[PDB]
Amino acid sequence: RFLKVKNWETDVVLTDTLHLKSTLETGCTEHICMGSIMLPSQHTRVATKDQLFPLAKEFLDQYYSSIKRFGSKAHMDRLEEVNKEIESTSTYQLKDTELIYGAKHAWRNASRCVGRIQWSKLQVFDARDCTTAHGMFNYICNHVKYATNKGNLRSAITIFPQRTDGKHDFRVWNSQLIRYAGYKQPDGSTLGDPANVQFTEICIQQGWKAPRGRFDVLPLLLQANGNDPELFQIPPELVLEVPIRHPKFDWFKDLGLKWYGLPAVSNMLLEIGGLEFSACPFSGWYMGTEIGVRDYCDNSRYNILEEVAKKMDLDMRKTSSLWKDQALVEINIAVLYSFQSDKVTIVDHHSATESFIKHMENEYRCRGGCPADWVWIVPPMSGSITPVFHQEMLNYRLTPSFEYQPDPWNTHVWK
Amino acid sequence: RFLKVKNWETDVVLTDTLHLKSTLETGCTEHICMGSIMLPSQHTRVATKDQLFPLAKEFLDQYYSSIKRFGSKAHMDRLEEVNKEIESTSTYQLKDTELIYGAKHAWRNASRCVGRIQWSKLQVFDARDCTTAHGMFNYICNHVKYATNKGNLRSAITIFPQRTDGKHDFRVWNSQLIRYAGYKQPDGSTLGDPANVQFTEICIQQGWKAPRGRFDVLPLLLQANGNDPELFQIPPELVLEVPIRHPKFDWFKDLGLKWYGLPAVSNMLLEIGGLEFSACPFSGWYMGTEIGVRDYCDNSRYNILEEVAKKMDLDMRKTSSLWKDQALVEINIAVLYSFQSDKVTIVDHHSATESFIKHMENEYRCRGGCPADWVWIVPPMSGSITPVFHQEMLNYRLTPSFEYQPDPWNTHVWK
Ligand code: HEM
Ligand code: HEM
Ligand SMILES: CCN(CC)CCc1cc(F)c(F)c(CCc2cc(C)cc(N)n2)c1
Ligand SMILES: CCN(CC)CCc1cc(F)c(F)c(CCc2cc(C)cc(N)n2)c1
Ligand SMILES: C[C@H](O)[C@H](O)[C@H]1CNc2nc(N)[nH]c(=O)c2N1
Ligand SMILES: C[C@H](O)[C@H](O)[C@H]1CNc2nc(N)[nH]c(=O)c2N1
Ligand SMILES: [Zn+2]
Repeated sequence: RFLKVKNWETDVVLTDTLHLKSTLETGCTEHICMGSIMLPSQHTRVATKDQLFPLAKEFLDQYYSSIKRFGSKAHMDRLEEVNKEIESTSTYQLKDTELIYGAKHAWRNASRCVGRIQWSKLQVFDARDCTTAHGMFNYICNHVKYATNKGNLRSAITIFPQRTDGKHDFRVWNSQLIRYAGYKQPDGSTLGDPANVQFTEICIQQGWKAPRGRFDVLPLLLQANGNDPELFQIPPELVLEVPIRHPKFDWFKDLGLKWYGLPAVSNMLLEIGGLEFSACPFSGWYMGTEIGVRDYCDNSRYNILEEVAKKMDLDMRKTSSLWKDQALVEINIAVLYSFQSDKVTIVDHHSATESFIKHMENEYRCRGGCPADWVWIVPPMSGSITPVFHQEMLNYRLTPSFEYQPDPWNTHVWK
Repeated sequence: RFLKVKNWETDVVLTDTLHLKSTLETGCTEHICMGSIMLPSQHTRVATKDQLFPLAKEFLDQYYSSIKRFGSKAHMDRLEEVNKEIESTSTYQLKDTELIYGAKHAWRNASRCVGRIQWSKLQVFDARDCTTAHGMFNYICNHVKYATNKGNLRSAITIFPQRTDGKHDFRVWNSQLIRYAGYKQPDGSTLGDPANVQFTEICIQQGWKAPRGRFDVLPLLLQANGNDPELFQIPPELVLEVPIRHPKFDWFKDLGLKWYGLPAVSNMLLEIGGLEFSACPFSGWYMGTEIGVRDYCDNSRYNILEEVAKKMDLDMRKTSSLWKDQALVEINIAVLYSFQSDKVTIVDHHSATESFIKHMENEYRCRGGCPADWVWIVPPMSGSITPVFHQEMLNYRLTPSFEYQPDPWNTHVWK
């Protein structure tokens, strides 16, 4: 069917036909909806040569039918040229223009990303000539320097060689290029980021010397062509950081918090015409709530609601005092204000969710729809005073796409 | 399959097998997830006699297999007794114990209700001997008096005669028993509740004399046995109200807000063993955010973020000042504090979402699962500092159930 989605704050109706092009599967059925399962066994991704040419043809048909040359001579010859090469090698190689298109549309198709209004402004760095972890480190550094741009952040992706057999894989073992370390204490508590305690100790295992503090930047663990991964330290001058202060409470500086400017995810898989790129770090800029709500106030992360409430003079005895809510707002005003006063790109959840509604309108117009995961798009605070709360959204999977993949340390043949 | 749901704040895993009993359909498919569509064409509900006995048998099998007498003599005789009566009349009549069971389990099965830990403490008022709108008014008044209990609120449902042919329907035209009126102005703005502007003018149409103010309690519009609906005014002494003040800001009293104590939905349909009860008003007590976030701060409702921010001395020029967020927290501390100081039952979104996680555990233990709609369960503010944000939830439809139904004024043969 050609389904309708409604906004209940403005009564706007849009018609989705793009879902007819949808290919992958959701995890839902007619009798169960799994839209709140985090890592369904569909959002995660070994493929053979028979299955490859339909996926190449499907992709190539979209590419040429977008540069305004569907079915022309250049299209049919590339169709045959790729057919021939999949016959010869049981794989094939994207042109540079095809790689840039595919990467931009994987982002365009990321239903859980609220930032996609920017999808066509993506800088693609082709690292498919990389062969060693040192080369990887070099490519990653250049990506971090470019994307940061002195705090005037620029979105970018670096794409390492595609998977071939499976035992020869390029992988970044870090989940993000820039992350703070987590250390478990002699008693039991946690210094730094509890999320990374396991990875912090893998770096310790392979040889890292930990400054065992709070906001210690982890080294990169880089695996090239299936070889064992090697440690490298991002030059500190390349890691831009923002000390968090408040435009009111002067005790807020004493909290001694700070965060890094560059959100750069490095553990996911990029799929383009049936080709799988197992190392493809991509970066943008932060929405404020990622740091102030999730990073700082998740119970299993930094978990600072306690201390901010104390210093705010809050009624912490009762739950219905909303002391947690009240400290959460101040923390997020602070993250935003610090980044802005330092000229580091950041977006608040009101501006970002408005832009995504604007983006949704454009997509239903010039595309017939916009796949969207409400569970992930609505921000983790103040949900219903943002316009995405009230927007019905259809979730479906289109390719090119970003997918989850198993962690390398559970699947790698070592020693 | 026998699926697993995970909590990512505590790493707890539960196994859902109850979804195998699921019967209805979600709206989702393998290729699209519609978990954010508000009123899917499945959550809404004319049935014949052939389809009726499977639904009666299915229901009767659950009922007897719960009072610890599955398949016994009393079960098989009621099975045959209902079979005989569906042969004779092409419908049938629930026993009183069956009605109480069915109603309690419709609530138990309401995947969008965060309050269900209380599902077994429901007071069921049998109004199936009702025949006139005056009788309806009398039954409703008694329900409002009982459920309110001097501010010590008690959950309750009143069940009017079941649908028979379709043209003879009991209906409450109000969407809730107690609602404030909405009036459009001579210029264009809105006094009172903008949500009810249409219904407020239907009461005006049928003869209501509007005190054209803010918090005017609407009359009841009651339709009995398919006849045209008639207006009745709930005695003011039965409508308990809470003036909203703040435990800090003394200008907050000057805002002149108040709300009613009793949330009582009256426009939905109760399905029990294939029988449809088109009038079945049910009431509980409020979660604070329903009033303070949605009722007061929705753009298309009372929309008070402006005035509270002004009186709070807020930087309203910029969006990233989070002045909206900051005023939203104060408004909700105020709703909670007013209700509590007046001894009117209310629950904060932290206590309620903790109880639902507790409830989910009980259901997976003694039931094999708990159908749950994440999109509706996560509260509309401070989502991720409540434990339901981090809880994966399977949504599926079980019967007995509450369903949506068309508004009566679009389907009724008038004059
Ligand atoms: C340019 C500014 C950007 C902003 C403000 C932004 C914002 C966000 C946010 C808030 C999330 C939710 C993440 C979470 O809560 O953990 C997200 C998810 C995501 N973003 Fe964007 N993002 C941006 C750029 C990008 C870029 C450049 C890419 C890829 C080239 C990308 C791809 C994704 C993907 C694949 C996900 C979710 C993965 C999944 O769970 O399936 N984003 N983004
Ligand atoms: C006892 C205290 C109760 C609390 C605290 C509570 C809380 C809630 C809340 C917050 C919602 C979301 C509504 C919205 O956001 O508009 C909800 C929905 C709902 N509640 Fe409960 N509720 C309670 C009692 C009941 C009772 C007694 C019934 C029926 C007998 C019931 C049935 C439902 C249904 C059917 C829905 C959602 C309908 C739908 O959208 O499909 N609730 N409840
Ligand atoms: C493991 C699953 N979760 C943790 C439970 C994290 C997954 C995840 C997957 C993404 F693609 C993703 F972008 C993020 C947020 C980081 C980010 C990146 C960019 C480019 C911009 C931005 N603004 N933010 C988190
Ligand atoms: C028309 C769809 N929406 C508006 C878009 C409203 C539907 C709806 C359907 C319910 F069953 C429902 F309970 C509510 C909240 C009112 C309520 C009732 C009770 C018993 C307890 C409580 N705490 N709250 C709203
Ligand atoms: C259980 C639930 O799916 C999980 O907590 C999700 C909910 N929505 C989210 N949304 C975003 N943007 N990021 C997240 O990490 C999550 N977590
Ligand atoms: C579009 C979206 O489905 C709609 O705004 C829903 C979202 N979740 C909700 N959740 C609750 N509890 N109440 C609501 O009215 C809504 N509205
Ligand atoms: Zn679904």
